[PDB]
Amino acid sequence: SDIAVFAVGGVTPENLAQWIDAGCAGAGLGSDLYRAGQSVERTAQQAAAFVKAYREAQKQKEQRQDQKSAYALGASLGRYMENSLKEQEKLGIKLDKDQLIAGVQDAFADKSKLSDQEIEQTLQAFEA
Amino acid sequence: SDIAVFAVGGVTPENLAQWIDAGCAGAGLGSDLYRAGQSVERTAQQAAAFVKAYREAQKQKEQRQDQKSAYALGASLGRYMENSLKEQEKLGIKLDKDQLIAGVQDAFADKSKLSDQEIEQTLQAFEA
Repeated sequence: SDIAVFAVGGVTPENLAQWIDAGCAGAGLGSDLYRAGQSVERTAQQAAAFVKAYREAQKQKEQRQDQKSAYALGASLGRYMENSLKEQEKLGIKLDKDQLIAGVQDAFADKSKLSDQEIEQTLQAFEA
Repeated sequence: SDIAVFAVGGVTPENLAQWIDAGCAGAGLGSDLYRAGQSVERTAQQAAAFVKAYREAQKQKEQRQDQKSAYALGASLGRYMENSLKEQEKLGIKLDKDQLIAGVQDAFADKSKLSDQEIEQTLQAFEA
């Protein structure tokens, strides 16, 4: 797991993202960065491009990871609810499913049709 | 006459006017102003609405009263003239009615075709 793998050979600022996505810790850049006899200005240009591509690409990867981390959270709560419903069903209680989702959405969006106090007294009444 | 009557029950900032018009000295406001568990901000909003509705509505009522007070004044003067004409008719004088109204309108609008001096010497001549 801890061995760092570097792609070397035909890596470009455009494709760098795909190497990093595939599991490369980084890359060695040859002809696409420096070819013998190019200007210092070309070296500064290509090096800027690769740093940008890495950091932009790395940033994108981090954002994707964050998104994925956010994303499951929902699933675990959705399953939690699904299983609670099945528990309720065995006690003869069958909850309207669309409303349950509508509550989640509305509250998350700061537009719950119930006040926090209402929500709390309703759940207490539901217990009863 | 001096008993103050307060409407309580289903009074809104929208209908408050009609209660005040009907003879209510004021109103008690319950659920439409405060329901248990609403925010302090909602209380300030509804209370602002009712004060506005009262003062706007009260203002409208006062304006209507002023209008009514202005309005009769005319009637009493119109009757005064009508009766003076009938008096003149018995002396064999029949005044052009449209002109009489035209004088009232023009002068009131600051566009009398006669100067104040003219008006006064004409009335003196009419006496004769």
